[PDB]
Amino acid sequence: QKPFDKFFIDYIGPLPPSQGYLYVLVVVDGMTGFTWLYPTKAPSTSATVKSLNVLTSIAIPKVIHSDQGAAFTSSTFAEWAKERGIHLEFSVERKNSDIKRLLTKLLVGRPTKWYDLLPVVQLALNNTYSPVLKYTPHQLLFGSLLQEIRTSLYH
Amino acid sequence: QKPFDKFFIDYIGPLPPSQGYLYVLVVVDGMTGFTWLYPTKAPSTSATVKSLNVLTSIAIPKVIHSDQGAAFTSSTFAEWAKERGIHLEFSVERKNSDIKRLLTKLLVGRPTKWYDLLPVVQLALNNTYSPVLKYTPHQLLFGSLLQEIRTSLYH
Ligand SMILES: [Mg+2]
Ligand SMILES: [Mg+2]
Repeated sequence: QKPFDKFFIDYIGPLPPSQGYLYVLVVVDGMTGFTWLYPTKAPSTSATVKSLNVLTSIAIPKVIHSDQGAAFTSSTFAEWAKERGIHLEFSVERKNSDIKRLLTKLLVGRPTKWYDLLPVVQLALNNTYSPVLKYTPHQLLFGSLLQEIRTSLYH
Repeated sequence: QKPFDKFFIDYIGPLPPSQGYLYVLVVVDGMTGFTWLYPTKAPSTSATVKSLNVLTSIAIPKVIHSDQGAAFTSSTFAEWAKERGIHLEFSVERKNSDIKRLLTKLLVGRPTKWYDLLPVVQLALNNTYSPVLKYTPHQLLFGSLLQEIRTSLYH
């Protein structure tokens, strides 16, 4: 019902090494579909916690939903969530597919440069319209590269 | 005139080591007074760039204002800003004083634990009223621990 009520989280990667980064932590807000992308060296509990402490400095989600990935099912992650009163669920898929498709296209001719281009992927994702919705994720949350990205998202 | 038009940035630290973190990058939005706090190991250009890439994934500021700190005056930082079309200025002070005062009080009895408490400092800062303004920074941006913090901010 509210932004920041529920996060859906997942790892994408590995990608070609880029400034030592190999993975992207994907966080999708349930209500708005707003996506945060965090580059990490590993798909680990500690990188997940690092990124999510940054995000939860804005607001604390009631629920976090993920898959059974090792980053998410550790007792360290469980402890972190319990300390904050966060309910963890395990088992938006369209959103995650979109992101993967975006990343693949952007690697072409420049595989080591994805870290630098990452902020523009996120900007693109949050300022593009979904098939059935009338507003962008950015609008819902706050009340050439860009062209190529929009190609993948709109076609 | 707009949120994300201008950032004011600065380093606070060093603080007692906490999960390997020694410093806090402080980013204050000019229009809303909204503050982001990023923990770093060093007051460096690379930690500044890492944190600001995360933030500029939301929107790209027109201007960034800082002091003459080495993190900010390097040609690496200058290059990063020019690539994004960001105008750098060198030479809110009340805001930064508030934060320092907050951090000092929170160290007492628990100096190594500041990293874990950092998100609550930011939450507190953005969801507290300023002396002359009618809205919190959070409201402007989005359209016991907490009690102790509010003590420092309101007294
Ligand atoms: Mg997965
Ligand atoms: Mg300074």
